[PDB]
Amino acid sequence: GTITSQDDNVVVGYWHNWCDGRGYQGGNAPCVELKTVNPQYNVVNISFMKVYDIAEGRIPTFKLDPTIALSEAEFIAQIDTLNSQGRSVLIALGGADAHIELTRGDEDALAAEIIRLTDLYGFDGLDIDLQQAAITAKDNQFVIPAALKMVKEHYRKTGDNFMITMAPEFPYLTANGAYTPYLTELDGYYDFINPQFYNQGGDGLWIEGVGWIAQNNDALKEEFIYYIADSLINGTRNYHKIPHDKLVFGLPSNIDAAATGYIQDPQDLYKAFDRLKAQGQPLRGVMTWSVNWDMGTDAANNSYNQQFIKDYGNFIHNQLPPVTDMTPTLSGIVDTRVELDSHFDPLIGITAKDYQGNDITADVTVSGSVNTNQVGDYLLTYSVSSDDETTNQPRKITVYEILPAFTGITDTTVVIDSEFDPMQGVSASHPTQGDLTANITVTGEVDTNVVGVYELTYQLFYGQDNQQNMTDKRIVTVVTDAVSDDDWQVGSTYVKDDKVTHNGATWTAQWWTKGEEPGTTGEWGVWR
Ligand SMILES: [Cl-]
Ligand code: NA
Ligand code: NA
Ligand code: NA
Ligand code: NA
Repeated sequence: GTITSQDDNVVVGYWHNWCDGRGYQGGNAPCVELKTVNPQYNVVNISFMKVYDIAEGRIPTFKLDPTIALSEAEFIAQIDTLNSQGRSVLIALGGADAHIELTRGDEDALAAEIIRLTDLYGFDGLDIDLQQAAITAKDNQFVIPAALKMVKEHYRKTGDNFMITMAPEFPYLTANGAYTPYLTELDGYYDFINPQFYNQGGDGLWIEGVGWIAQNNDALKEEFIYYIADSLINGTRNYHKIPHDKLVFGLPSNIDAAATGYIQDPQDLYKAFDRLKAQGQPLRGVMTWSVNWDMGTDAANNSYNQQFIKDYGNFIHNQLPPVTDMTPTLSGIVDTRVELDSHFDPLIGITAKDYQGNDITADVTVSGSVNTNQVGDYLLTYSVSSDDETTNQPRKITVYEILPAFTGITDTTVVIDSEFDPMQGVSASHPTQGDLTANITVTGEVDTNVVGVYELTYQLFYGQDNQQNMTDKRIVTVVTDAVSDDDWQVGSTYVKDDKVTHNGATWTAQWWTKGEEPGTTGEWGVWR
């Protein structure tokens, strides 16, 4: 069949390329033929395209498991049957332990293999379902988007909309999280994102004024669904913006299909979706891991018997078609600190795209101004308009200054009659003003002919017109080279006629003494 895309809401279901998967609660997921998958699953994702053996090279591929009892030809025929029904069949790239480690330059070959598989099997697009190390391994974050743009354009040439979807685990969707390059590079190229709102335990989000809402909290499931989706569709609460017309809510089919995240009470989903629609932002659908689990059995060998599609199929299909959020994006805007008197260019590193991913960087405008000749905060606002929408974002620019530093202002002792240069070994520096040694003055003098302590005060003048300054002090002590009688010590024993130095004087012992301090023994005591 032909490349078949979905114009309206989706119920996405993954399809296992394996048999008898073991459940989180001891159930079993049989392999199933594509032709048995409920019609209401209008997007079916073949799981998974991956590296099977490092020995085959770095480019991942898809190898049907023959034990599903479909030949290559029958598999192709079943996909053609789904397409004849207006249903889409994607290839899901990634999954657990996918072992994808692409290197820069691999994008041509990955694009070529995506095309080969798409043309052979009749796939309608590709789901990015990178997990764990694969999300960030080697150059995957560059290679995968680069390849997918090429694919998309290859099929656009023939009037075909090759679908691109992604299935990020939700915690990675924070504004500077690991999925950022995929979401940003492919803005305009992707049809929808179906994050996984499951298998993340106690992860969740903080709602100011309300509290913490966790993905595993079954008492607050309506709130979880509402708030995480509200945050995504508006780019609030530290999440990257995914437009509501492109947000599909990914869920476990049942308690065997995932560790956590199953919706106990479907009413929580209906009401959360209803609230989103009530604020003018209906979502695009739901997604499940998986059709095999929906058709599986529990530990007691009782059949799940399609409960997930029973609960959600009609709810999601019985909705109006999506209304495109055409707001544009700005990228690269980050608060920035700049050194006093450095050059600042408000446009560098900043870009913009329309809702279709076209570059509209030239249409960016900036209000506000930075004066790098004056420390302080400067607030800029960037704006861009396209498609009768406008996006605005602030940027704070802080101009700062670092203090210069002295070196060599160290207290020192020099010998009588030595030559002393107060500037020897003294310098100053500043990161931008450079060598400031010539801007140091010295207050005070040292007289090395005279024993004593000499204070020097160093001042540095700097900046524009040398109107800033800083100061430091140094003590230079001049000591004689004359030999003196030895210093008195409290525990020493001295003999009549022994001489010692103490408190600036020379004293001679008049008789035997230990522990008597010279100068303290009066007019007629032992030291004179
Ligand atoms: Cl499984
Ligand atoms: Na097709
Ligand atoms: Na509840
Ligand atoms: Na999954
Ligand atoms: Na000092």
